[PDB]
Amino acid sequence: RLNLKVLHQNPAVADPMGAAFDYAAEVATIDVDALTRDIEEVMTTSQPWWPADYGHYGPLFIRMAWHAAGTYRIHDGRGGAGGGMQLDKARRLLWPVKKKYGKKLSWADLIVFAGNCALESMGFKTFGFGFGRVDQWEPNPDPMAAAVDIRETFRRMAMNDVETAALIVGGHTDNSFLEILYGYEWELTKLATDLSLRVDPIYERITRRWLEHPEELADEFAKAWYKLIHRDMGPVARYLGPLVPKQTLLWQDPVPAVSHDLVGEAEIASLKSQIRASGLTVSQLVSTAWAAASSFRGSDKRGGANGGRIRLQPQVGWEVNDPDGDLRKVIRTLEEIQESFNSAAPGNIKVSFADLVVLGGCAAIEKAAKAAGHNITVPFTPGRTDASQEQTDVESFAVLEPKADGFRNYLGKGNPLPAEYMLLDKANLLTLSAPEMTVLVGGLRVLGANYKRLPLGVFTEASESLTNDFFVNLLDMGITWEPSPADDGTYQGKDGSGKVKWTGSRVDLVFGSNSELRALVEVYGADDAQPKFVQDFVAAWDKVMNLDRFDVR
Amino acid sequence: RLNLKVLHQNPAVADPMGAAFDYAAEVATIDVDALTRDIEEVMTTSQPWWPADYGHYGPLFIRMAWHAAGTYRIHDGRGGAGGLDKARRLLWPVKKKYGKKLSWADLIVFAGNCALESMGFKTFGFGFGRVDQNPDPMAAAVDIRETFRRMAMNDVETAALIVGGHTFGWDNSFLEILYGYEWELTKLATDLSLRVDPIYERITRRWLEHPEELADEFAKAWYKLIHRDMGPVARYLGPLVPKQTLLWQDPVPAVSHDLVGEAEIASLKSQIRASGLTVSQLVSTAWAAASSFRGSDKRGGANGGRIRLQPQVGWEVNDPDGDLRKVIRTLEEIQESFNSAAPGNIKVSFADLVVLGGCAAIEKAAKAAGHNITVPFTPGRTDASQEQTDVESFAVLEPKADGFRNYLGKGNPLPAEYMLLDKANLLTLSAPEMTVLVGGLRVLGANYKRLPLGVFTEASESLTNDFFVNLLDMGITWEPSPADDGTYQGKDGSGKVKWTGSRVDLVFGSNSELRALVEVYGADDAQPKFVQDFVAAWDKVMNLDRFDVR
Repeated sequence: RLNLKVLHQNPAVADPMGAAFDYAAEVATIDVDALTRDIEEVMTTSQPWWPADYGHYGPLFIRMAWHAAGTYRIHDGRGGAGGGMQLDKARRLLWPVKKKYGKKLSWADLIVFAGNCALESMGFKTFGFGFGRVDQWEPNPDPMAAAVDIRETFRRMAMNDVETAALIVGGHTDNSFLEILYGYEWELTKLATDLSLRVDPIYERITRRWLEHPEELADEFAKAWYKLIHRDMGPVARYLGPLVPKQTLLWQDPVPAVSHDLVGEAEIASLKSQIRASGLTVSQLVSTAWAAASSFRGSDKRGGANGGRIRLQPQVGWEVNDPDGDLRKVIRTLEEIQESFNSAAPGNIKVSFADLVVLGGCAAIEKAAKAAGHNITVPFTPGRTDASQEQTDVESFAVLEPKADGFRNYLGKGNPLPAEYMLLDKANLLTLSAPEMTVLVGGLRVLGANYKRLPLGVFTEASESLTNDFFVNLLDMGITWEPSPADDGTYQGKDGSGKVKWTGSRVDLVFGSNSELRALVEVYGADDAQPKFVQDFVAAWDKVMNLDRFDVR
Repeated sequence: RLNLKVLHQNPAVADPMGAAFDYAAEVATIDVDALTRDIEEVMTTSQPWWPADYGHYGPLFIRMAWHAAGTYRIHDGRGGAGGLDKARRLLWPVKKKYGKKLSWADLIVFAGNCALESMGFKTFGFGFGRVDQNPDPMAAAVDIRETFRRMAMNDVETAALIVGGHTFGWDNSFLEILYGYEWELTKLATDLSLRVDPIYERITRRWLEHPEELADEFAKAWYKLIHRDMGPVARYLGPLVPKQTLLWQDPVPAVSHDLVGEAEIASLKSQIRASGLTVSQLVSTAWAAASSFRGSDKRGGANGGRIRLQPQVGWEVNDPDGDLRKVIRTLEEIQESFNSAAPGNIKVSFADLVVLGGCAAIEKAAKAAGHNITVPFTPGRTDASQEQTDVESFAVLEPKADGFRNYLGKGNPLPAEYMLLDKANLLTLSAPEMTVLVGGLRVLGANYKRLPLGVFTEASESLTNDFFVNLLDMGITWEPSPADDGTYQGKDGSGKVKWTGSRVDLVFGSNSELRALVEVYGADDAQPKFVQDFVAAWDKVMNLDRFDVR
């Protein structure tokens, strides 16, 4: 069955720090001016065990950082240098450095910085560095064939055309063997892979030019290495330490900084009133807010709602974010509201489109809950900005596309896992525990967010009202579930009379037929457990909205 | 290698109830005078989806509360009721009205008990509080007695359980027909075991003559079966719990005196530390008393103070030969000196003095290290006499292998580190607490027979992280491989043996998942962190069996 132990991976009980280890006020107090000297003193020595290769250990740590940062696979984001644990007899050699710092320098930061310092101290000038990789708590030779193989194995790493050549040349070496590769004939016997640069015509547009402009090789290799070790770290607000560069690069998905005073509380109330007074259905605002804030990968920290890219080309064309029913009308209405509030702004208070998307989501939930008999307030922390189309990298936002969304009953053709391990994977990416997954599924089914507004999972008698009616009616035993005669995957449920009453997908009934999920649904769908469900859903929704805010603080 | 995910089982993140919800304050506020009516209304019906019985679902919920309570393995404690999916769809109309105030284990077991009580019977009592996550004349007799001794049942409760279970599914129709006409199978025949085995028959004939005694014996046997792994009598919630206590609960006398606090604690700590007792004696005694606890059936703990009693003093791990008699005599003398000469109606019990000696020894050791701390101590324990503890029942709590005391006895089903992992799982200790407790106990001096296996400290009797600093040191090479077999040794670059280790010590310096939790306490600036976390872990271990304070 489902492995629901993946949702609570790396809990706070196995963390030897507990609750007072914000890894941003410690490493910001690091002494980089002296840590580099300690690294140099450790690396430029021999040891009885593991004897030195001509002294310097620079090659060792450079190849180690490379083989630890080359695991990042774009198709799901996991890998990189900041995750897992990728020889580990080095942790018995870098220990004389970690001993002097301890909790102010995680193992990932120390290993990657050892590699970077080795590069810096072997006749080079690297780009920059940024600490903040938290430590996981489990720490035939054919030219064309080789060329296509390296192109594919770096395309999975998101290295395109010039970073591939720069990385290969630098790793094998700012020219020291480029002049070797053009000096004479080359033969073979029982390495010629580097000849792929000399053979492949796409490489020749840059590689042969690099013989005349060696400084270009150095610059592009510095940029390629900086990309290589920082690809699995996130947007540039987790980049801690006094080493980060002063410029931002287009592969980071940059967002403009705030140039306007953030909205207070009276302005929040006025905007919340102005949104739900424009004639927007709750199923529109909630769907748009979830769409903007459920394209987030908690492994590569890339995506999220910040930047407000749901109106941009990469994220509006997706079939999940159906741009035919309502994702142009909603965006036009919110843009008009933003312009109206910006023009007659009370002072220097301005609202950015990402703020309005998340605010529309929160106001829609508040209105639905107020219509459900309760009186709740959804927390909203402003500060998001809007990223222009020139800063979105249309070709990069093509893997964040959800091939299958579990909270919206979207199931695209061609899926690896049938219909509910993809929901588990999505809930793992958003870093959602099992109770939060269950409460979010229930709230989104009841509110109305299903793709194409299908009635697959809407168990509520009267929609647009945040109640636990997806949980009460799921456990009801007056209805029996059998696969539909039209075998599309639906599980139409019939009552005791013999007429069809509800209709479900594999997600709803895997909540209703598992063991742990059944226990959670029984907790959330009892009698006199509506207020608990409302509070838990508001907390889960706020966490989802603010997922990509703390690391872009 | 090791599976460190077993230590953090059932975290607080997967609990939908939050960290502010306690079962005791909720379930005591339900009225069992109406839950019984709801259960009876649900269990007397015919749901179309589930083919009902004649007219009553009872005979299916006794057999459901039995097979969910006859899986209690005494050898480790796991199983029982506190640890079909078609009944979960039938008892829902009852759990719906209650929800948070009635866990599934309590509801299913209480449905079984109510069905038994409503089938012409008068049961003993109930306590809520179970949270949720072939010719064989003698062969059958020996098989049933073995499979019921695996659940710790006597020779009278076995017959009572068999007769009752075969009756409810007094009437005594299972005994009158047992001897009616040449009753013998010539193809049930397992029931002949009572009719052939002399030990069973001796009481079975009396029951056939004294039917009224069978009702009492079966009531007590059923009460034992239901509440076998629920814990001491202080965990029984609800208004149904009986007013008497039984010898299988490991009862302790109630407090009949005031409780020492905040000045008598200081006086007793000074008197303990001024009696000429080594830190390696007080810490070892306190750990021995408070590390015989099974966090699966909640049986054991320091409460009751049985370290001086026969079941727990004879164990080889406690080592009664060298130092467990001098310590106990000294603490008993201190108790007798502080009881009679006490200022008023204030008194101290021997279990309190054992735990207080442990805390005072740790305080003295830490003060010798260079810090100045106070180990919190919550009194309340009492002393259980010898007549209130069973020699035969406690023979299974004996640790055949202790990892924190570096004790490894013959007959090891698993290597020396999986036993440590299982022991730390029983005490409900997370991985950081396991590592810190191992380091602190090695440094303080608690090893069985005072062996220098794992003592990496240059000068003992000082609570420091020197077990962590010297373990990660790479100036020492371990002559045998750290993961093959035997006891290792540490040799420096000069070829001279410096440290001596064991398979339990050299896992916190060779396991990539556990060597990460020794680089947090083994650092340069992480001495006070280690001291504070060791005090927290020691307090958690001491207060494991304090169910009357929570």
